Amino acid sequence: MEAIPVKQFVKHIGELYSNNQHGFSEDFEEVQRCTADMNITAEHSNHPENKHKNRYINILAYDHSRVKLRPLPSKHSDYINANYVDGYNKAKAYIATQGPLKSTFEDFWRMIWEQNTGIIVMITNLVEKGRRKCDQYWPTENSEEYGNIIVTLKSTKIHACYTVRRFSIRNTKQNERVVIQYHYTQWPDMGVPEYALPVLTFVRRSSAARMPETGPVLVHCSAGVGRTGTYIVIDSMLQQIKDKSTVNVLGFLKHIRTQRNYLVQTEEQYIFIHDALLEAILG
Ligand code: VO4
Repeated sequence: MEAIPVKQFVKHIGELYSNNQHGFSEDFEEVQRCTADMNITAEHSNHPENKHKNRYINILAYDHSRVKLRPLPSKHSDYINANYVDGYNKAKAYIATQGPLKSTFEDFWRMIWEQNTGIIVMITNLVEKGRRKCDQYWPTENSEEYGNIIVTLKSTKIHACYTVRRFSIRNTKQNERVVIQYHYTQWPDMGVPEYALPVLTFVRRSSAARMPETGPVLVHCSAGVGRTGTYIVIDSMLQQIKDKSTVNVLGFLKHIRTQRNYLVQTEEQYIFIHDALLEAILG
């Protein structure tokens, strides 16, 4: 399970696709099993005091990698359903988290301040097929206050497949920071877009916007695992291709699966990762 030379990768994808995607099915099933002999604790996610702070009962934050909020002057005020996730050759390159609930808006923005995050990647719509996926944690216009964080919408650009919102935030304790949200608007929950190029462009533009030297890029959808994990793997493998001209989806995915449960939720999303890299390689 070593890295694959980029010049051999598209051929590799053809083989994985063949025979009703036998190879992809094997890879993904190996991913889903790779936790088998691993118990990973998530005591804080399961504590009664924190239950209401989880969007989904089955979607937890592993203790070892969870993002801690600085405690407030409650015993569990340190909890948010969020995990550090590695990037290419960089620990804690991302924070992967659920779509914030109204009850966690303050926690969410406090994390962003405390972690010095400058980029938010959002990969879900607020509502999909009439179903609630994420509450709107930013102001529709002008400014809104979440705890001691005041968020001000500065500009918006709406492209065909994603929207870029530029915010200014400040701590009432003032100190101000730019936060840019990259919001992909056409990616269904538990699904994949038909074409990978628009997501490839989205990943390239949102990744390039990362400022040195700043906090982890925050990535979320609704549960914060499926689309979120898919983004993280594509971004990370683009980096590896840039650095070493090799690709290691299977190995990198098995690794981050120890950092937050269920990253990359479906075989279809697993395949979509490969399609995006293929588009980059051939392009
Ligand atoms: O909102 V997700 O189901 O893509 O983790």
